[PDB]
Amino acid sequence: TPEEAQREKDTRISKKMETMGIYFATPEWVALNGHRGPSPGQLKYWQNTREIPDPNEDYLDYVHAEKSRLASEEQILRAATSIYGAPGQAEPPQAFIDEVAKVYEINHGRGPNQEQMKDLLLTAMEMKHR
Amino acid sequence: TPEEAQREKDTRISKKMETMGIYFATPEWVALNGHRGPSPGQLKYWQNTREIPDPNEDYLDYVHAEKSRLASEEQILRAATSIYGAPGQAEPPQAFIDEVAKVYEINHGRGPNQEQMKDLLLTAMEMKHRN
Repeated sequence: TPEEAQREKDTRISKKMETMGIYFATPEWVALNGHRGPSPGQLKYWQNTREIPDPNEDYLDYVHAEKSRLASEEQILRAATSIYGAPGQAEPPQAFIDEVAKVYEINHGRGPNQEQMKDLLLTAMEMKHR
Repeated sequence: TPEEAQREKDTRISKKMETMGIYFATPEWVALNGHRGPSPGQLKYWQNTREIPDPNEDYLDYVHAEKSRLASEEQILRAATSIYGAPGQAEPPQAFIDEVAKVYEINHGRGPNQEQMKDLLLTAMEMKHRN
């Protein structure tokens, strides 16, 4: 039974891809990719663009591409807690967390540079006073 | 002493500046700015770079530029809840919120475009299917 067999193989590959954080790799997408997993080109494309990669083109321009630095609210929160330097290592105010996340947004998903760090430190020094 | 008067006028300008969310405009920075608030150029520089603007430069090259659209974690959360389409204003999983925030990070602080929206919708369909 090739229909149920390949359907189940697609669901197994897709499940293994989904647990790996590869969200676009649905069972349907795996089936359209030739019942096969995503290529490094498609994977890198999704990692750097968050656009669904076309299932049957291999994206040979993305195979050797640098993983785009992308930060999670959790990483932003950790960096904000470290920069704020709160007494008792406590979470900073949400306004400072928003400022740090906006800094990450300005840097295409990267952390603050040494000039943005002076701004974040001055903001912390002004917020812990107020 | 006119110096303490100037200090108090600086501190009042600084209070009005940060009540508005303009954080860099400390009393000290206002005093270094010529005892006045930030110019539109300085304010554009800080809004677009989050770097402290030099206190007496006019940053005109940023006057004729436009304000970068940034997003807060609250705006990210609202966009994630709207895109996920949860019944009853229910928070999406933190993985989907992280996906939306990473989309925002790719766009220099902007919202998702059409193709990133289709990706986020497919991701939502898979997260509601598995959960």
